[PDB]
Amino acid sequence: QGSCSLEGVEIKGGSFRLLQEGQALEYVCPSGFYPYPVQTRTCRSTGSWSTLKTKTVRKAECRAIHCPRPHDFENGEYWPRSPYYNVSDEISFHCYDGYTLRGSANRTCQVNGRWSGQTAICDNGAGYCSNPGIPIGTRKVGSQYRLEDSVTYHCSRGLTLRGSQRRTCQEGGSWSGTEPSCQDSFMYDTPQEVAEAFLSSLTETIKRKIVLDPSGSMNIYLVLDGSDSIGASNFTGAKKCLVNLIEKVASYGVKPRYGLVTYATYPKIWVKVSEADSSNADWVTKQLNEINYEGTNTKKALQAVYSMMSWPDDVPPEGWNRTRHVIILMTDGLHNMGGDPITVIDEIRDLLYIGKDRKNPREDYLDVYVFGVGPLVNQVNINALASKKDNEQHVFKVKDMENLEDVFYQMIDESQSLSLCGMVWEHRKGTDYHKQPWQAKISVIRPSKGHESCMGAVVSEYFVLTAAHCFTVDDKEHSIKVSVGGEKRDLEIEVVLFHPNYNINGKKEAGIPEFYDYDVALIKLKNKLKYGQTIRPICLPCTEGTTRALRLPPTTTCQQQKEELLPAQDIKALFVSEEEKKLTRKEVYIKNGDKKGSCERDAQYAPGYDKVKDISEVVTPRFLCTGGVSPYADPNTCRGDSGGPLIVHKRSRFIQVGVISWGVVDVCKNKQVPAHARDFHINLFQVLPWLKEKLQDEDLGFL
DNA sequence: CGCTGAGAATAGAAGTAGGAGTATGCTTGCG
Repeated sequence: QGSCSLEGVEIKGGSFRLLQEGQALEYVCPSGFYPYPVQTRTCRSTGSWSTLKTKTVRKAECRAIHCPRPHDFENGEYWPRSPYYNVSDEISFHCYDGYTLRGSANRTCQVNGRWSGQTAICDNGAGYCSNPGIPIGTRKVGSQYRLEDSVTYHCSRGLTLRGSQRRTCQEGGSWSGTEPSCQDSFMYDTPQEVAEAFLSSLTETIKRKIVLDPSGSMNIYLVLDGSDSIGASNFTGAKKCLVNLIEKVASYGVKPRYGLVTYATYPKIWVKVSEADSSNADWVTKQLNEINYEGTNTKKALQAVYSMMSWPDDVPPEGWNRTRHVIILMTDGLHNMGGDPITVIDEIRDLLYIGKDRKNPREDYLDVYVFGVGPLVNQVNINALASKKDNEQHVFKVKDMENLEDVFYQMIDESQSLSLCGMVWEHRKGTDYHKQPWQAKISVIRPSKGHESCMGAVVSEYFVLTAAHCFTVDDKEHSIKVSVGGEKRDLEIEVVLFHPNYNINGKKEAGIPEFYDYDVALIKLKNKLKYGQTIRPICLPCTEGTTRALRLPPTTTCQQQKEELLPAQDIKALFVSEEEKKLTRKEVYIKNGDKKGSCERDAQYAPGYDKVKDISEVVTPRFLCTGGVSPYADPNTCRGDSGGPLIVHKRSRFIQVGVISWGVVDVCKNKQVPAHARDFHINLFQVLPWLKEKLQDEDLGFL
């Protein structure tokens, strides 16, 4: 229908994107922030846009995210106690007299409005089943843990319950359903979390494995809502996703029967499990890469899956009770019109003889996974379809189709090697240096300026990349100490190579104190580095490793790597910061499009630069600029964050594109901060001949 | 202290129901 005028829709410190032909819009705020008061708006029939209520508000804003308070914690206490918690605010748990603690007892408010770790529980053994516990933000009704006794979970107002709201103590000692969590609107899952939580609970860990039966079979059904952003560009993204899924599942030594269904308003059936080539994984891949477009109706798709399941024999066929069925549904809408599709799932469970017995519940033989995309997905409908298994997650909500691609890219990258550059598998029990293995702390002691706390990046087994200003020639080799993997041992240096075109003494008798052009250095370690779960390399530009990370053909020029890593835009980069021995990822944006000159124009204020006529004499083509308050409130760098990598996070891999060099104003531990507070980084594409010459013998396969 | 038969309300029909609703969830005016 008609559209609305976009005058005044912008949000303080955020951006927006129009969905469904402009009749809707989502607000996107920087990390750690959320749009206040609401995330989405609709186009009225009166020209204007939806109003903002909390109580009508003038204009939207981005405000900091708070982590919920534990509504209660049975058989123990937690502290510090507060009504709400800011980001990066840990809380500890203690259990009462004679109780036993399980779960993470030192949780922490992550940058995503969620608590780090998992649910703390105090239990003794005075019940048949275990203490199901109270996930933070929920409310459990019922405290008796005898057989068949129930417990129910409730979410606060304005929040949506993902998981089970009723768990019954089954015969056994394990609870039914799955642990619930409360979901706010803007809450998205990261591709890392989705990949891990899908792989686990698709598999069991011996590496992993898929547990079929003796003379067992698996039937997998890929259902795609191609009536919106999923079926765009002829399902181009969803094709990659499913190709990598088929590959990764074939890697586990199983030959499953595949089925493939798209649906806009009608279900279109491409691959049926009865076709003899339905277990030929590459036949399925060839037929999948062959799908085409062309109101969303899901019940018909689930009934097509049911027709695949059903049999026309007299009565049953052979091995019906040995086959395990998996239904992977990817949607971005799912306003369940055309009927109520839950009945279809219950008919399916009927047909599989699931939940019709006490010693044979057969819940292992049906898995339903749902991947929701975008803000317009119904958090309740997707959760009602998905399954609920103890210690397993089956519902996911991601923000783009790009993130859904990165999910399966990350899943494929899982078991390549420890030498895969820029690879981080986000685990269940991970510390700081688990998530930034390339980091290297340089310490240089000399009380003329001061304990220079410089970071670094492990680009290979013998080399570490940093910034040249960290060192001088007065600094002698018994004063530079490099540490990796966040250990206590310092490493041994052969030589520290500075760029041949580096000179901080400028341009000194021209009236400029420091000239940071070509401010890169390479530390050659004497010994070798032992790649592990805490020491791993980072990807560099214009190497075939980055070409394989960016999922590109081997005939890719360094210029194409540039135009994908550094286009003329507001590229979303990141870096890592020292914060009380905490390693946190600060996320910034590189002003390389139309804001580039506005960024370089804010160099004037930096020390000794307030009278330089030409600002391009201190800010040279070997610099990228981040910081400021446009288009988002960027975080600035610290004095000790100097030399660290400026990372671009793409296709679930981390590519280094810059070296942190200098900043306009040092405001590090802060938060009224100026808008001319920018940071400059050395572009690693501009110092490429030096890097290639110096790392020629490190197996980086430079382009 | 009684009718409300028409509108509001983050959209917004049109019934009339102390309805409903993707983050929530109602009242006009008449002694």
